[PDB]
Amino acid sequence: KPINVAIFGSTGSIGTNALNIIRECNKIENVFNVKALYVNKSVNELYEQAREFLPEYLCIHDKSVYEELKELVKNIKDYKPIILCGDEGMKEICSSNSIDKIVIGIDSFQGLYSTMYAIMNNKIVALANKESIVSAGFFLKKLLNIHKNAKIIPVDSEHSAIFQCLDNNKVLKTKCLQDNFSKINNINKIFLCSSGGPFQNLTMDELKNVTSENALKMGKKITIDSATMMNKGLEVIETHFLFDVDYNDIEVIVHKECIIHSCVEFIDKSVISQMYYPDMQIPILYSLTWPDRIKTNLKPLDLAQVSTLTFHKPSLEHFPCIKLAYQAGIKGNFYPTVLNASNEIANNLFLNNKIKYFDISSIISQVLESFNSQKVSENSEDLMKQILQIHSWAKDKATDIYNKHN
Amino acid sequence: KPINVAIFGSTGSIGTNALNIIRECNKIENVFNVKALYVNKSVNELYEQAREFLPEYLCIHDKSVYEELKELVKNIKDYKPIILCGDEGMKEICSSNSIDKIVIGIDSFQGLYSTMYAIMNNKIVALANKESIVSAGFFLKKLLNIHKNAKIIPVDSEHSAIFQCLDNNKVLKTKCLQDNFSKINNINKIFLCSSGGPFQNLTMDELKNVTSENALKMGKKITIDSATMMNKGLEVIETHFLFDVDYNDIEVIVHKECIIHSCVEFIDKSVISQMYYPDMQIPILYSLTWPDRIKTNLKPLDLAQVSTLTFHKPSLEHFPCIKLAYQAGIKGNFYPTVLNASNEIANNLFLNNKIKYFDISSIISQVLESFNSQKVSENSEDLMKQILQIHSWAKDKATDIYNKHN
Ligand SMILES: NC(=O)C1=CN([C@@H]2O[C@H](COP(=O)(O)OP(=O)(O)OC[C@H]3O[C@@H](n4cnc5c(N)ncnc54)[C@H](OP(=O)(O)O)[C@@H]3O)[C@@H](O)[C@H]2O)C=CC1
Ligand SMILES: NC(=O)C1=CN([C@@H]2O[C@H](COP(=O)(O)OP(=O)(O)OC[C@H]3O[C@@H](n4cnc5c(N)ncnc54)[C@H](OP(=O)(O)O)[C@@H]3O)[C@@H](O)[C@H]2O)C=CC1
Ligand SMILES: O=C(CC[C@@H](c1ccccc1)P(=O)(O)O)N(O)CCCCc1ccccc1
Ligand SMILES: O=C(CC[C@@H](c1ccccc1)P(=O)(O)O)N(O)CCCCc1ccccc1
Ligand SMILES: [Ca+2]
Ligand SMILES: [Ca+2]
Ligand SMILES: [Ca+2]
Ligand SMILES: [Mn+2]
Ligand SMILES: [Mn+2]
Repeated sequence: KPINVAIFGSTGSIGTNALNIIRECNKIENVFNVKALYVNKSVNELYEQAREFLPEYLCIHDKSVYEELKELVKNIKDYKPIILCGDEGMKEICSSNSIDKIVIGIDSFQGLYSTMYAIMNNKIVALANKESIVSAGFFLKKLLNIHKNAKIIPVDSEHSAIFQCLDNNKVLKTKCLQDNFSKINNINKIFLCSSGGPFQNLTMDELKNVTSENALKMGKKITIDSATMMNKGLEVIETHFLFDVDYNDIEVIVHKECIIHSCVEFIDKSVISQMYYPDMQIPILYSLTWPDRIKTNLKPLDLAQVSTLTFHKPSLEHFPCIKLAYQAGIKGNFYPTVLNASNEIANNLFLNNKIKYFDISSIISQVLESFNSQKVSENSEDLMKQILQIHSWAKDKATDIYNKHN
Repeated sequence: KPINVAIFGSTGSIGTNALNIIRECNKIENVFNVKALYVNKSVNELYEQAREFLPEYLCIHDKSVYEELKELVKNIKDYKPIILCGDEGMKEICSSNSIDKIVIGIDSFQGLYSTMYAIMNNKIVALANKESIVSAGFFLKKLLNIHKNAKIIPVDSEHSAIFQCLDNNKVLKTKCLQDNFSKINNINKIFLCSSGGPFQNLTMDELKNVTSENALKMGKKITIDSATMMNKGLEVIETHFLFDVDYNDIEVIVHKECIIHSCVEFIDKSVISQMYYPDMQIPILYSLTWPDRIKTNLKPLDLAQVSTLTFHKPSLEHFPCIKLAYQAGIKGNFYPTVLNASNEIANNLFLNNKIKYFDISSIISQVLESFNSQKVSENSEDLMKQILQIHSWAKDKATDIYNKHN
């Protein structure tokens, strides 16, 4: 049985790493059928991928470049795809009975929409977009309880590492984002590793004046998130939701070599970790082969050559985004939504030289303080409406706080 | 529901660590039932253990301290144990329907005899004794093919580590020492971690001069073997047999902080590792709970405090015992039997200040070169007698070489 996969956001970083490892793995033996590709706007790139991979379905979000895609594709001999457009095309792909697994490599809040529909169709969802879990974790949980045969399999590297450390006999008794996942897998505690980002050695005074150029010189948004360690704060909430680990049992550790990707402490106090070169091919591949593994031709890890690994605790004073993520997660309710939203705005303000480093945490903290816990709707549709309303409110609030001071 | 366990070698390092962790696990709930304790002659220590754990059976190998044991144990009120001695006693305990799991913490080739009988009675054998696997790997594989419900669960720290790094969903479909274990578990290669012992950074001139005093100041035997890295050599052969990993796929790494206990590379090139403070309580406990894990109160690993982990290749010029073990393993047949036996002798000679460090590998090498391959008996009982004959031959040959140069 080949593995029938759709790639959503095929032309981006995650998407192109997915097709890479699929390509290489297929050269060893033909295991993967790429059944569908979906992008926003990159019509020429999508064309090139369709030419190589010959998928049954092509979809582009933006209506404006639909006709252009149809024209380009006719150049391809012996190939009659179903060529689609927009949300409707995304839903048609998700409901195909010939597709088993969907890689969600669509960034930002937009990525939740396809994630939702992939679950609704009881697919395996290889989810890279941590913001969907941070903004909508409780909703995704409820949804995964309606759609019992759907599964989220984590792609974010640290989360993939945690998942790889587990015994699948116990994993198969539950699934990601389920209450009691950690209890069933006998997990006590998580070490969430971090690169620490480019500002890891700067003083408070140096940080006061750092700029986005300093942080940038991956995509801009996750790069800024890595500089402030808000990425890791988002990943702490992601860990809580994915594995049902309490916040007091998630420890961020700075591992600048980026060889140990994260570690899992069980109840006996034994720790199991996943290691490799920094790499998104293995996380992606595992999400598509779980619960099995297949041969690759990747470079073997040469531990003697690596020689030295280092670990240290991040300073919360230098990286206050971490503290804010814990605070929001511990509060629960819609605070993680608010955190994610306000960080989207502040990240962009910093990227564009409108605010300073410590203003990022300042704005986020102020939005969080202004929010009030809301009765969580038991209706799935109403709940999604609440998440959207709170998201838009928090972004607006972030922007207001910025413009007040400015 | 209690797990019924026998501790063979109850008064030694492994045996005392086993009872220490069982004690802690039995504080509130009756998790384990200590059914039997077996020792060589340490009759007063056994007495004290009998008072604590009140096993159904006590057994002493040395019949000359039997009456002293019967004397000591009558002081314990409303306790009527079955007190047995020697090989007969051992076999009656292994035969009991009241015993599920046996921890083998008997040292040297002597530990093979209870290992074999434990397998012949379809028990779970929690095996610390590596010499039995090196000396009789092929024989134990054959025995485990006959005795279908018997299992060897490793307790040696690195081998427990490897075993934990595997996915139990795959492990559960095979068992250690079974052909095709590595295929079923998708294992590509093993990183077999070592402390490197006390002599790891000596120059060749310095190493010429080392004495047993230097190496000593666990059993004394294993302690000298750690110094010469013959322990690791034996462990390579143990790896090969337990996990069906080819010798070219076992890599010794020196990791002096002893936090990472060993690592498995899978066929996708993902590596999984097991880490903890140097410790034998986790390996022993896991051998008795596998495929589950239970709660301990061990000190949690503080990776930030450890701060630094290092890795390098051992020098084979400095640690020639490693090379000899690989050579012996790869030759197969009874060469591992001869390696282990000649080492028993050479280890003891160095321990007692009779030979120099490089004479250890010299003696072992000469015995290996002297040995001629033998047709492997096809029946169990003859194959065992052949192992014993060769083992005795190689010890005598070692002593003869020593006597001649001396
Ligand atoms: N990059 C990495 O290594 C890691 C990323 N992640 C997460 O992965 C997610 C994806 O990130 P990354 O690859 O970096 O992002 P990119 O910006 O590189 O790629 C996003 C992709 O989504 C497509 N897309 C955007 N909007 C739509 C839409 N409405 N419909 C369909 N396709 C759409 C884009 O199409 P187009 O080409 O037309 O613009 C593009 O192919 C993020 O949430 C990130 O946090 C997680 C861990 C590490
Ligand atoms: N110590 C450790 O941490 C490690 C040990 N191992 C392996 O575990 C095994 C045991 O090692 P260790 O505990 O250090 O050894 P010890 O020397 O500390 O203990 C030996 C135990 O075996 C008993 N014994 C010896 N001969 C017999 C016999 N004929 N019948 C019954 N009991 C007998 C001894 O009894 P008595 O007290 O009566 O002499 C004692 O209880 C070895 O094969 C070693 O390589 C593996 C990894 C690490
Ligand atoms: O979250 C992420 C990115 C952010 C984290 C990071 C950054 C660099 C390395 C490891 C971790 P952070 O700890 O700084 O927050 N992943 O999960 C990325 C992993 C590998 C990215 C990769 C890039 C280039 C080449 C191959 C791999
Ligand atoms: O084979 C062994 C002993 C020899 C190996 C060793 C020695 C020290 C630590 C790690 C490894 P070696 O690599 O030098 O051959 N184990 O598996 C021991 C494991 C740890 C147990 C423990 C022992 C002493 C004190 C507290 C803990
Ligand atoms: Ca006597
Ligand atoms: Ca495992
Ligand atoms: Ca091989
Ligand atoms: Mn990540
Ligand atoms: Mn060992």
